[PDB]
Formats: sequence, C-alpha cells, structure tokens
Amino acid sequence: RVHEVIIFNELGEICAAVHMQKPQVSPCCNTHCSLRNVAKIVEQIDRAVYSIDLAIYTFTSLFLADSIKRALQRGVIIRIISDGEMVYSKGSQISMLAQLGVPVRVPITTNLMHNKFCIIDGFERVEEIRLLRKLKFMRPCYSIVISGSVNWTALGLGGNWENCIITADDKLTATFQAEFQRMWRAFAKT
Amino acid sequence: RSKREKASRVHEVIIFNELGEICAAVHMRNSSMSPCCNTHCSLRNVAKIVEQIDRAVYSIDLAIYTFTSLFLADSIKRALQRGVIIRIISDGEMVYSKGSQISMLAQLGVPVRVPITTNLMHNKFCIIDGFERVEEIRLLRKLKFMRPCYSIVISGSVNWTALGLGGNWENCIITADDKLTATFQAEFQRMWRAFAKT
Ligand SMILES: [Zn+2]
Ligand SMILES: [Zn+2]
Repeated sequence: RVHEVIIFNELGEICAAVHMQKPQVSPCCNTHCSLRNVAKIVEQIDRAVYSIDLAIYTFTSLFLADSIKRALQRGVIIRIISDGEMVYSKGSQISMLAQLGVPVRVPITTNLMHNKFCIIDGFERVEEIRLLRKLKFMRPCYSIVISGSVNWTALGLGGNWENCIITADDKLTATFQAEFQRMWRAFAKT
Repeated sequence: RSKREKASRVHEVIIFNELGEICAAVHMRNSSMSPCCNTHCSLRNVAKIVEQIDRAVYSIDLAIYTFTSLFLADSIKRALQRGVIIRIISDGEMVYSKGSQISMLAQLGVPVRVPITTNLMHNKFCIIDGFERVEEIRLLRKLKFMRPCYSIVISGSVNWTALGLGGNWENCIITADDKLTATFQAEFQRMWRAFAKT
C-alpha cells in the first residue's frame, strides 16, 4: 500500500522545459520534480470514495481545489478545518469550496491552526457515514493520510523546502482521523 | 520474537491542541507535594520528544525552520556533551532572529547551514542515529564497529518553540519506520552538500 515521503526542494523545477483535470505531468528524469509531487497528492484525492476531512492552514492551489471539486461531484463528503484568519483571506480556495456547500469550522483563538493533514476514507468516518445513511455494505476503500510541513500554496508546492508523508498506516490514519473528529465537535462554525 | 521487539519501538503521532494545558492546576498541586490524566498534555508531548534526543548515540541531524525553545536546546547540548555529532540546517532568515537558539548552539561548535535564497526552509524534521549517517561516521572515524543503535525520525508541523510562542495546533510523528527514517536522512545528506555556511 501507499507509504512514502514527498520531498519538495530547490531541484523541483530543473525539468521545467519538459513540462513547458490537472496537473497533467509528462514524464521527466527529475527525481525531485515538484509537478510529480503535486500529482501524487491529487491522485490520492482522486481515489477518495466516501470522505475527505481536511485540516489546513492555507490553501490557494487551483489544481488541488479542482481535485476536491471533482470529489464533491462524485459524492464524497468533504469537511474542512482551518485557521480563522486565513480561511477567507484573498486567494483562499476554502472560500470557493464553502460556496459549493462544503462545511468549514475554525477555532476561536489567538493561536494558529497549524495542524495540516488530509484524511481520506478514514475508517471511523466511513463507519459514521455508513450509519447516517443507514447502509449495511460499503464499496471497498481504505484510509490514507497526507500530512507534513506543506501548505497547498504557491510557495508550499513550488518554492519552499517542504515535505509530506502519504501513508495507509493504520495507526497514523486512525490518530489523525480521531483528532479531526475531536476538532470538528469543538470548533466554531463559519 | 525479534520482529515483535522492533514493532514495539516508537511509532506515534504527538498532537498539540487547545487542551494542552487544561491540566495546569493538576501539575501545580502535584508540585506542591508529574502525572495527569490529560491525553493531550503539552508537557508530556514535549517529554516524549526529548526522550528520543536523550537516547541518541551517534548523530542528530536537524532540519528546522525556527528553533527558539530553551528546553529543546538544552537537550541538544546534553547530547553534544555525550559525544553526539549534531548538525543543523535552518531557514536563512529565521536563523537571525533574537529568540533563536541556533546562534547559541553554533557557539558551542554545532555546524549550521542555510540556503542562499528567498524561499523558506520549511522542513521540520530531526533524524537520530540515521543508518546512512551512523555508517558514514563509522567510516570517517575508520572504526570496525559501532555501539548498538537504531534510527528515529521526528517530523511534522511542530516548530521547537519557547512556551511563550506555543499553544498552536500542531503535530509531529515520531517513528523508527525504516523507510521513513531513510528518506529523511537522505534528504538531509543532500541538503547538507547543497547548502552554505553562516
Ligand atoms: Zn519534471
Ligand atoms: Zn498534564
């Protein structure tokens, strides 16, 4: 199953001349290709069956916003937790997603919501959806978490030294999903 | 049963949140004469991080955006005194900040490298006794063996901040997972060679 660290660094665009539903990333020889890194994140979103719970500090990426928009159109249930200062700042894709009907919650606080992760089809959350829809069987799926230092922004995805882990590890995915459920109930609706 | 032993090694997510200090009074009462029942105890979270640093045998390679915590800096100094080789990669701007402990550690002889760019060095990971690094040290010291050790990586959104700059929602993973520790150690090695002193 999936289990790798995505590394962003200064070599991320040395293959720019080659690259010159998104992104569409033609093959290159650059191990550190930033476009490939973004594509790997999008691919996990493209694979979401039932739920995506996203806790993020800043989110401006068109490619990533588009992948979430497609998940909505497939019937995936999306919830977003963010920082109240950034959540509707200029360029925030969270504004756009809220307009489409995605629920958003933020803490009332002077501190920063800097806990950045996305849990796809978390077991606990898929089970909750199963109950709320009164179903007995679900289509096959498995939990995936994406988490690390990176924000879904121009600098985060196309400039900074950053990393994120993508993993199906049962213990990690379960812990992140649990903290999302806890934050969801504790935070303020927008 | 050897594999069970490996599986019992650290592999968990440390989460800081708004409940990190709800147990403050419990600790104070303890102190007047610590354990508490708070799952989210910020003091326990910090202890768990320092526990890994205190176990370092040979190397600590730290790639960090901002480092203002005195408590964590002291754990690094203790490791230095045990003979651990410490290296620091940081952000080119934040390394100049007043609260930064990097300057202090530099004065103790810790080498520091930063990128020469505008963009942020926004990694926040620490590799302890990384296989590729400990083997490098063995070879450089022309030794035929090393003491027992195993790799641990600490990484996430957590910055090593002074209490006065804390209270955020943040996480970090602490794991001995072979694939994860190897990948982080490899990027540290690469950045070390790529970057510049001061
Ligand atoms: Zn490329
Ligand atoms: Zn406590």
